[PDB]
Amino acid sequence: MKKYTCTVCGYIYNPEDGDPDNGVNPGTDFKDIPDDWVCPLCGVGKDQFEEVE
Ligand SMILES: [Ga+3]
Repeated sequence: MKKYTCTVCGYIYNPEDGDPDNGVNPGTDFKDIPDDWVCPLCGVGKDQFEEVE
């Protein structure tokens, strides 16, 4: 699974770690994160994230 970065603040979503404090468990692909989730550091939506290639 690919990492995704918040293009507003630089936070990296790592699917190995998830974001468990906000209900995203380890092993969750970015696409399967509920679409109302926001960047845990800066608060913007998923639509400001881009795949890390
Ligand atoms: Ga951010």
